[PDB]
Amino acid sequence: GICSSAPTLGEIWKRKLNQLDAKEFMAYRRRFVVSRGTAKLAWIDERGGVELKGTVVDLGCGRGSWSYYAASQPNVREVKAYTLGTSGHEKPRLVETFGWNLITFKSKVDVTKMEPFQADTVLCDIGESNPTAAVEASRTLTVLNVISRWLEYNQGCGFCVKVLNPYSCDVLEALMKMQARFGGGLIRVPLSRNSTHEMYFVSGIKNNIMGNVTAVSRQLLKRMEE
Repeated sequence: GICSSAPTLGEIWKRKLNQLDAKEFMAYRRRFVVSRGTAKLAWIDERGGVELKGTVVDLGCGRGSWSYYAASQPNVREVKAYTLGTSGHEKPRLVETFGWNLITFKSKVDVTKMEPFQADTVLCDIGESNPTAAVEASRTLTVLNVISRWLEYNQGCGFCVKVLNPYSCDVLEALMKMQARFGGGLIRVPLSRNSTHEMYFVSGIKNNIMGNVTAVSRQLLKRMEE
């Protein structure tokens, strides 16, 4: 059922991606593809994928693009942003914005160990691409398990969460369980490069997760022959 087709197609996409040489990879990744991070959240926002409101938590905020964006939105009251920011990782970048005083950045935080607290909107763009899909899958599952406790703690909240590898069988199963508990759906942002299969688990759109994952694999494969 759930794992009959999607893991196969995604793994073909990954193995074919990994066979592209430097010039091929550069040409492919941009083919028909529409800061990159701000633009992605903005696109999801404008399509109704997440109601940005109340207290917004940004888990793994990095340089803070999503936090700055959320803090500029009219129904947002506060942004609490957390990131690792230690050696090797992105740390919050300070900019002069009218939303400046709505944001609190906290560095040296392991968000996998933070207890959940009140949030009207849960945002998380965590997931570092890796050539091994299994590595990406365990990263994706870690993010989803973390996000589950926030969505359970905050019944009815909005959310927009990156799913780095959405075609792995264990990820699909975790996603079906989450859609069952918390509703929502899984969307592809057209600004995403063809070199990532990243999709976003969002509160404001209801859809067929498996069908969308497979449609994305088939589109990314098609673009690779074009």
